[PDB]
Amino acid sequence: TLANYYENLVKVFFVSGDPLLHTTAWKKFYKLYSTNPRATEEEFKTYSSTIFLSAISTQLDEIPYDPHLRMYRLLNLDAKPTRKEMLQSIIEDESIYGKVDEELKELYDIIEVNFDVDTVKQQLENLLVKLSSKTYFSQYIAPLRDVIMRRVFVAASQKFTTVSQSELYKLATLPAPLDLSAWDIEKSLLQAAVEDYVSITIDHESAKVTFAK
Repeated sequence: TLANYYENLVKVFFVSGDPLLHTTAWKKFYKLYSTNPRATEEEFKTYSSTIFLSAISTQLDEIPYDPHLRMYRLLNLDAKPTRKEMLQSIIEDESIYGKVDEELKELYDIIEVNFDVDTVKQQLENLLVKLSSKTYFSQYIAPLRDVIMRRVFVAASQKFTTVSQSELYKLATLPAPLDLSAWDIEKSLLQAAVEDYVSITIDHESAKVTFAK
């Protein structure tokens, strides 16, 4: 079966940390499932919502040889996939996007098209309560929380020079199950630092953070 081989591929790519190949293999499985006539409409909604959520919660494109080449080949990509393009390919594919739960579309709008650090918590607040009722949701909690805080941090890198950790972390503390403690928030920030999305200065005795250039 080509289905099981793709299924297996989505698992592999999920544990590898190559999320773009994960949602890609998902799409390759979905086309198959759509050809198939054992189609329940609910599997469609679950799979489509799963796929789209995978794309939303995908890490922002680091700009980096390429060791994904045989995987690109295996999956019939001809170039390195892009987060923005994956999301776009899903949005413009009505076979998928017509089955996507509207909570994920609301979510997409909030973090991709109308992001504001000064409004995110209030907007995400009850939405995440709804999303926490979804069965496809829990396993993307970690990468989704990671991408929004990343959004929060670069937006912060441009708003602040020197700011208290209290105001910074309170600002980066997302609602509902995307909540992280202060030490995790400081680590997530140090992570964004080493990925060169940000240049900082951290555990100053003054309990402050200093965003650089």
